[PDB]
Amino acid sequence: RSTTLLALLALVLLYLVSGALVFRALEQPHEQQAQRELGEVREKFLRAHPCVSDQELGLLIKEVADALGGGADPQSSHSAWDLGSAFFFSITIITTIGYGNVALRTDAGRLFCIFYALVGIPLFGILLAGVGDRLGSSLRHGIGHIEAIFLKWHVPPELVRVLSAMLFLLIGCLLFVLTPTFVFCYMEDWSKLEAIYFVIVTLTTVGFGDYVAGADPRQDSPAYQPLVWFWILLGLAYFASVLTTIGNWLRV
Amino acid sequence: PGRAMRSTTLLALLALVLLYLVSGALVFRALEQPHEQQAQRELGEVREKFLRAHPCVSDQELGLLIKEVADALGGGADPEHSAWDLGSAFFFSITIITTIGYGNVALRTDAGRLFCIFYALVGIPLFGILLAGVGDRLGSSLRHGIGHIEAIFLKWHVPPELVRVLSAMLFLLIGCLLFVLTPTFVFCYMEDWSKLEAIYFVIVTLTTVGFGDYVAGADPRQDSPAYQPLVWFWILLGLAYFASVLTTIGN
Ligand SMILES: [K+]
Ligand SMILES: [K+]
Ligand SMILES: [K+]
Ligand SMILES: [K+]
Ligand SMILES: [K+]
Ligand SMILES: [K+]
Repeated sequence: RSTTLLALLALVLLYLVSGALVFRALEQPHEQQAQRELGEVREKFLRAHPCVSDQELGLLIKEVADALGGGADPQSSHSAWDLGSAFFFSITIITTIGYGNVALRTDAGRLFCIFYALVGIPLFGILLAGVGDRLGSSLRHGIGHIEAIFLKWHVPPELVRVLSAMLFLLIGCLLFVLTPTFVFCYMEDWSKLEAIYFVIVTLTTVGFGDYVAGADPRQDSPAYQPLVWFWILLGLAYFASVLTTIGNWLRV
Repeated sequence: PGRAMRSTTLLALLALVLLYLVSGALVFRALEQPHEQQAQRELGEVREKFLRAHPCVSDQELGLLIKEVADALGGGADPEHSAWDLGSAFFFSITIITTIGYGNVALRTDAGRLFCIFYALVGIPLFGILLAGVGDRLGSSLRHGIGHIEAIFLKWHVPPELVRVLSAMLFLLIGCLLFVLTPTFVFCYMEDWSKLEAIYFVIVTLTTVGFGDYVAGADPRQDSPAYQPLVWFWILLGLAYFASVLTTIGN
């Protein structure tokens, strides 16, 4: 369809512009303030210390950031490539989340990562779609036990459908969105919004990598990080099905 | 047209994926553990690199400097070009709907993070439908293509049935040339990346993994005509091509 295609494309283009302009209005003043803040501290350390060069001060500013990206001294002797984070990094590939919090450096690892991605993602894509309704229909199966008693006095079976369909969406969005946010606030000390901001960026596989729920499982997290990707696997599989079940319902 | 099949096939795949993620991790371990992180012991040794080269600065003064710049870098400081100009903000929007999400430029405003959530919840399905539109219209290009596969291609010692599997190889290749090999040769000469690093970028970009370690649109010089516009066009058309080919192969 020549008309329907361009009607959406132009709608997307205007949507891309409008999103950027709102993003510009929300982030530009915070950036300008931070740069002038760096502009102020740059002066006083050059003022108080004439022996320090204007460049030598800047080389430090780089070496502080350019080295510790990516590490901080405001993470006790943890390795960036232990069996856990490597297992995390592998999952970020096939899930296409790709946090990028840990960066590849070896060229040999980059080549293997390419072929790891080309084979892995379709392999996970089947499993994710596989478990999707495999878990989904298994959970809509349990809905039926309710619908039995939920069908007596003045109860229409036609409405029993929607009183379990939205409920299936409810407790699923409850178990896989509200619950992890309530957990991540009490495990990673993120704010109530920062947890929702993480889960949404995680489940949408945008994977900004600014927030990561599995940097390092303390020293007594019994299965926290294992529970993290377990939340990712079942969380993606569930919400992928929700994004498609609503996709066929939207075919109007 | 859906197979349940998972009563026994799922566990065969799930356990395969588990062993695949493990094998991928243990190989990733040996490939990156020797180089490892740059954390901690880099700030600590550049700290003493400063104390020795500059006597007039006390340890207490330098310590505050690091926290003063860390608070600055935690807002959008750039060591020696805005990070949220109309170009990069447009770039940042695309990274959302395309689910690539480099994260090279991070959200810091709490108000921006909320708006981004709804922008993702709505934007991705919107781009998701449009991407299908450049697969259905490309389907007409394929219907026009099936006329080509019957003629010429099977006249040699080449079977007509495998011609379907061999003529599509050319349609795959010329697109794999136009959207994979072509940008890599460009990015090596525009972003000065090595011959491998460009391929590392393209594959990660198109697969929407988006590690963000490499970005072919940080800032388009000052004389680049439409380089950055060419970049999302490479993505928007690049995502569209593989979207069609992977649905076309969906026989
Ligand atoms: K995807
Ligand atoms: K990403
Ligand atoms: K993705
Ligand atoms: K940063
Ligand atoms: K991603
Ligand atoms: K990322």
